[PDB]
Formats: sequence, structure tokens, C-alpha cells
Amino acid sequence: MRTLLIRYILWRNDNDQTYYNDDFKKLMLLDELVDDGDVSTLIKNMRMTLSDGPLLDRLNQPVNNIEDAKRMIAISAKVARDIGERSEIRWEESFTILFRMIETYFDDLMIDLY
Amino acid sequence: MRTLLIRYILWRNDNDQTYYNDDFKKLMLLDELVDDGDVSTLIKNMRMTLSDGPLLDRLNQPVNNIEDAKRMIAISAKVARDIGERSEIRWEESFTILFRMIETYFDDLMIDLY
Repeated sequence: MRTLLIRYILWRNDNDQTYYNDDFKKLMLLDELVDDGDVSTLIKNMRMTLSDGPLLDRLNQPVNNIEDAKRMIAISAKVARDIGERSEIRWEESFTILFRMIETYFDDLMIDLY
Repeated sequence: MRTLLIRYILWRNDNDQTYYNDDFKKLMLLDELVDDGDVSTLIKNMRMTLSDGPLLDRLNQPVNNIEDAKRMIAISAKVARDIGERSEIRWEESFTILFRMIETYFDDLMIDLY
């Protein structure tokens, strides 16, 4: 999961075809669990503050079940999409928190997704 | 640089063709600056300790010039290669340190490489 997720989120940010892979298809389904309202808001704060800030905060909320987890991957994916490819974001940090929160649900996420 | 490097190192670890990209070619040249002796040693300690450990340490040495930087990318790349694709390594951490050390030489690395 770890590697796949890093590639997915990154791809979702620059859309570079050469780093695309059909597994993204299934992951992209999770988008549904996330309201484009929140995403839009988040994006706005990120640009208001010129920072990872807001996103890092959302990634720090708790995750008590696989649904929680899926949502967090989704919110990362959409932010990654809408924020811009020119955005100097230290993706390693976001991944660090994100995996800290969902690492444990990886096995089940695999199953649930593939 | 940040994104390219994450993709390169990860690819160098599982060799998944679908995430391959010819820019890797140039980066792969840097291999030369790194002695396969060190890499082998490092790998051994990582397995002796069952951990990121050793690699994290090498990534923490200082980088005072672009040559230093290139070497560190190289050492990351070869470790990534020889360590194994089944190795549960939290790549986000290594990237965190690695970029902390070479982030500043990105622009010049681009130029020097492409």
C-alpha cells in the first residue's frame, strides 16, 4: 500500500501519464466519500496561508475505522488534484502523517480495494 | 526534483515497469559516485538490525556541495535497489531527511542532470 499510495497521490497532482497505472482506478473510486466543499475550503486556507498547513491538520484527525482511512486517502487525493502541480508542497511530510494514521488498515484496504 | 526523486528511488526498489520513466536514465548515472562496498555494508547492517536505521544515518551525514548531494541520491538509489522490494521501509522518513539535506541543490541538480 505505501508505495502505491505515494505514486497515486503524486500522479493525482501532476497527472503525468507516464507514471499512471490502472490500480489508480479503484483508488479514485474513494473520491465519493469526500465532499468537494471541504476540499475547496481546505484549498482556500492552504492558499490563504501559503502552506501545507491546513492539509497537515486534516491528516492529523483520528482514524478509527477503515471508512475513516478511505476518506483520508480521498481527501489527500483531491487536495493533491486541486492544489496545483506548481505547488511547492513537501509531500514527504503529508505522507508521513497519512501513513501514521492509516498504516494499520493497509492490509484491509488492499482487500477492500483489490 | 522532489517528485522525480521520490518516483526514481521507489522505482529503483520494485522495478515496476509501469512507473518507469526515461529521466531515470540520467539519475542512474550517479551510481558511479558510490562504492558498492558501502552499499553492501549498509545493507548488511539494515538486515542485522531489521531497520531503516543505518540508511537513515547515512542520509544524515552533511552535504556541502552538489557532489555530496549526488552521492546521497546515488546511495539512496542503490540501497533502494539491493534492499529488496519486500522490505517494509517507511520511505517517507528517508525522503524527509534526504530532501532536508539536498533540497537546496535541486535547481542546480536539474541543470547538471538535464
